[PDB]
Amino acid sequence: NTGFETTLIKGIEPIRQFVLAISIYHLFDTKLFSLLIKHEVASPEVACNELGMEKEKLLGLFRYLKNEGILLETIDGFSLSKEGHALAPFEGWYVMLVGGYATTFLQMGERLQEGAGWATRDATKVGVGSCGISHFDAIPLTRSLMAQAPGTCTKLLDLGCGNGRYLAEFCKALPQIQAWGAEPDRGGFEEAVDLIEKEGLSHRVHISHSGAVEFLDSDFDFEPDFIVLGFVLHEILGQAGRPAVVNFLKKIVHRFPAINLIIIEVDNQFDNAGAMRHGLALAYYNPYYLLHCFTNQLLVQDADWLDIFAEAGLSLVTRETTSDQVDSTGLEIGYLLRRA
Amino acid sequence: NTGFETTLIKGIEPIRQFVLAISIYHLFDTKLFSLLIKHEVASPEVACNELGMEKEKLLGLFRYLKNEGILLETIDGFSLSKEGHALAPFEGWYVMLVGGYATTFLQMGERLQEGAGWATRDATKVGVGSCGISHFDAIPLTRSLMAQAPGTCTKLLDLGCGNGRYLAEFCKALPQIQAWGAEPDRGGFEEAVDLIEKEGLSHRVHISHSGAVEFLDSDFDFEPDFIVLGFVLHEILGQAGRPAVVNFLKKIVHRFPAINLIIIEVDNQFDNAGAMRHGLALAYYNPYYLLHCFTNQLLVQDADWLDIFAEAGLSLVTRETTSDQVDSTGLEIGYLLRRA
Ligand SMILES: NC(N)=NCCCC(=O)C(=O)O
Ligand SMILES: NC(N)=NCCCC(=O)C(=O)O
Ligand SMILES: [Mg+2]
Ligand SMILES: [Mg+2]
Ligand SMILES: [Mg+2]
Ligand SMILES: [Mg+2]
Ligand code: NA
Ligand code: NA
Ligand code: NA
Ligand code: NA
Ligand code: NA
Ligand code: NA
Repeated sequence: NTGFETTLIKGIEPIRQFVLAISIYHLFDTKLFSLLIKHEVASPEVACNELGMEKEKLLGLFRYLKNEGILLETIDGFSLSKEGHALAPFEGWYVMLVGGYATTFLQMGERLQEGAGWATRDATKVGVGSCGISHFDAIPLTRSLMAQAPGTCTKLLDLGCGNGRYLAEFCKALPQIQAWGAEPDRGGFEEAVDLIEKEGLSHRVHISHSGAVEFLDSDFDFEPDFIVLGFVLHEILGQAGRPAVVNFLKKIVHRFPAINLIIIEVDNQFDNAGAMRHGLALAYYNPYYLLHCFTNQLLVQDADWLDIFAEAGLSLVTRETTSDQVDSTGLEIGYLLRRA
Repeated sequence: NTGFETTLIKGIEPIRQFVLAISIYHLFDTKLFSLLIKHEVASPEVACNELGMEKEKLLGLFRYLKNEGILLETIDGFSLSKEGHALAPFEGWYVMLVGGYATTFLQMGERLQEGAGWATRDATKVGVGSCGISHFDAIPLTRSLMAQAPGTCTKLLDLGCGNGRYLAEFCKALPQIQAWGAEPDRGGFEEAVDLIEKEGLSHRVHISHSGAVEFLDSDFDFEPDFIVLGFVLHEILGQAGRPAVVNFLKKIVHRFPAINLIIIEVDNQFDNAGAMRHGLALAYYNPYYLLHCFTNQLLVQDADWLDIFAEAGLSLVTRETTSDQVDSTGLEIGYLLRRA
């Protein structure tokens, strides 16, 4: 086995990073990251008393993270290194892809078998995580499209709202807005009620435990002038089919003829060689397309969505992609539509 | 968010590799890797018929692996690239750390809480995976120590045998040996019975579904002259304590006074700054030490093991580390012992 060790260190580099990604996810999810930001330096004993943890297990996680350069160790205790501090904006990606979809990727081997069904996910962490990401890409994109509409937003409806971050950010920036969010996952719904309460927006924002299609079939007198469907239609498309998506969009404009619809979707370019060599396409969109083949969701192309909108009796006001400072792939597309 | 995308691509690089490590694990575990070696080129339809898989899910995994350069796509179908072919020797590491311990690392957040207990593992994949690794490190080390003993091996006992690879390799190379293996995990035990049958060694090798301590307490007339305890004592140490390890070793030499013991253990240097900067220490030993803090296992230092052996009434014939061509960390140590 001459020279085997050097080949082994490169050969298992994905395993080294696999354990690191899980450990970074727990550092955020358990509140240890925010505790280390607050305390600056914290001994295992102090962190255990504050979060109700066991010393020997916490010291093991801290020693592991110190060896990887995420933490520093002084006589007073452990602290986040400069590299560890720099992880702070990316929390949403770890919570969504590790917390939400680790079980989904681990189920791929068994779900490949004929008739084994769709892989499950932790929809609470998917909702919380994707909402954390939307602060950088989907919320600024929704704002740009809202500004180009022929009317001002007063009553906003967000279906598939996750933990309610889109509504929290839009309501703080636009104090006149009255909003209603709906989230089908119970864990995500409870996170949304808590985030709205924490931000002091319960008097202006209501949250319902409901799916997008059943919300439109339910009875209510609220008359929204804007509806946000952020990464919701591809779930309906996979679960119920294309005629169900067309009928869902027809029901929105039948019930609310003057509404403005803002739809955000990911253009499926999984088999586009050039698009998949972009650094962000390889880091995020390649595993995103993979998880969509194993779950009851279906991503389609930009032209396929425009065809669906035409069939549902909608007219396109404009369409845009995200800022090239956060995501320059051109794969995240936002559409502003009205009744034709 | 000026320049955010470039920071994001580096910030979520551990997530990109996390999904890749899981996908590489399934490529081996589902038999798709061996199918691609055998066929050279295979369309999704051919691979689905042979392994009983669904076309749309398999095409998704193949497109994902093509974008990462693990597979090539021609008009005839998909094939392993040169980089994909080069993964073949490392199967055991993926099966052990991803198949065996992915759930363990994912449970860290919940198991950190006071009184939450030890993290579980898939002991079948741990056994199968570690046995695949032993072909490179622990089996050649056991051979070197066996050659330095004052007697020849005729009757071998392997406690914690996994899928039985140590016994299969030693029996093929030394046709006079009669061997007995014991594995406590039922899945691993069934894999061992099948591997022994597949190799044509059932007439010379027996396998029992049993733990190491309960095997020595059970009744049998087999008189081994060699006993291999490969990464077994640190499980007993964590589960039952130091006096139980000492009593277990005393019972081996009380029952078999002329036996030769070959013990393989990992030296705990988790807090040794210099040792942890070795490329293999960071890739393998850093997550190995972390998983030992969350499971009912305890790794100790080389000197701590020598103290245990002296207390149990044992004399050290010699001790060695692995070949520097496969593992030059000096952390894997093999001990050859006899009754004092
Ligand atoms: N951040 C981007 N691009 N959107 C992803 C939203 C979540 C999603 O679609 C899923 O988890 O299925
Ligand atoms: N390959 C090496 N170094 N041995 C590890 C054996 C497995 C093990 O100890 C565990 O999974 O707990
Ligand atoms: Mg949404
Ligand atoms: Mg989706
Ligand atoms: Mg063993
Ligand atoms: Mg062990
Ligand atoms: Na959940
Ligand atoms: Na990728
Ligand atoms: Na799907
Ligand atoms: Na198992
Ligand atoms: Na590491
Ligand atoms: Na332990």
